[PDB]
Amino acid sequence: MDDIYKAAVEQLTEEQKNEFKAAFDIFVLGAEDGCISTKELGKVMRMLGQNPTPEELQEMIDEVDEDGSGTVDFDEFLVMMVRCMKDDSKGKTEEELSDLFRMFDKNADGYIDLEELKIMLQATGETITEDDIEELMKDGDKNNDGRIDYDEFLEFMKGVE
Ligand SMILES: [Ca+2]
Ligand SMILES: [Ca+2]
Ligand SMILES: [Ca+2]
Repeated sequence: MDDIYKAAVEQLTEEQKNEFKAAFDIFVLGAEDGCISTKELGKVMRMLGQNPTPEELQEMIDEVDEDGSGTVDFDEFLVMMVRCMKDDSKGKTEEELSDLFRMFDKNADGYIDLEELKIMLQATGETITEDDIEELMKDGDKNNDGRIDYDEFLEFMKGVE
């Protein structure tokens, strides 16, 4: 990978720059020149949704910083917001298909039934009839409990339609 930390920095968009300039201008509150030591960076972590300690950020600055002064800069800072993917609990593949569950379920009954499936068919431009709905729960259902569920739609989305 041609520079994984400097790539995002050197490749900054003008839209995210106007947002970092303000967020970065607050992290330097109390400092002298306009940077962040460790306690000032604690506010940067709280933004995502975490309250780490100022002692754990110090060891993280020497790995991102490229000078050796013991402080973060407008450049070494953006690097910290690049190594963390945009997903703390989510992931991919099996996590990307779970999104269909929302549009598939309507009242959180498990997944879809004879009345809920009518919405998943209307979203598709394909022509749907009454025989296509009764067939959806036929092979689409493995337990035949009356509706479907994430465990069933998992294989149903393996290229069936
Ligand atoms: Ca530095
Ligand atoms: Ca439902
Ligand atoms: Ca079932």
